[PDB]
Amino acid sequence: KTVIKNETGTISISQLNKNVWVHTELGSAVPSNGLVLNTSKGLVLVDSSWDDKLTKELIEMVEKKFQKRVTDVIITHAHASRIGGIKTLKERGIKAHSTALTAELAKKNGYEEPLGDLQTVTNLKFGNMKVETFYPGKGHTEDNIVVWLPQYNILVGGCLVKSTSAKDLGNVADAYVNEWSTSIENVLKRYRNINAVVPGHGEVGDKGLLLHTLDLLK
Ligand SMILES: [Zn+2]
Ligand SMILES: [Zn+2]
Repeated sequence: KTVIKNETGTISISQLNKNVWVHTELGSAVPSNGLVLNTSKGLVLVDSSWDDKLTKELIEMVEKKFQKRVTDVIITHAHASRIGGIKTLKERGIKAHSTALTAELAKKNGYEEPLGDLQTVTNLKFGNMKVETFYPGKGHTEDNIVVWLPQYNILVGGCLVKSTSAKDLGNVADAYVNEWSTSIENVLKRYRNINAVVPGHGEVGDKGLLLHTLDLLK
């Protein structure tokens, strides 16, 4: 349960295992989760943060702690909490992976564009760490993807998946509340044995988070 914070408390990292940490940052207090993957080829993040200021501080914190460079980031949809640090990634030579749809939504909303290199299912490998990206369909947004670590049976649900303490769906202005249930069932069908589920906001849980989200959709 190792947790490491910055001075202000606005950024922390919590270890899930030897090589996998959750990163959490507070936007102004509104927390957002992503992952830090400690691989033999460098650090890989799932999602950046709310803005360039937090993204820079997050990168500098993990580079110092883990003593390697952030080389890659997976952006799970085109909202500020996920893509807000894209300028920083691009100017530092950090590869920002996304689906084609996320990239064009980024451009549409005036953000710099991530790579658009992810397909519906993409299998990546960073050093010895295997990473699968999966587009399950529309939900929280039209473009939301989930990230699976097959060596750990860890799912990063992103904002597609609500934490136990969430009592509503959050901001639904860009959401597809009919499709969202089917998209969650697609995740449950694909990943039948889940060890941990990381929601976009709130505490890490298990498969029960996906069932909770279905309940919130009723
Ligand atoms: Zn969002
Ligand atoms: Zn969210």
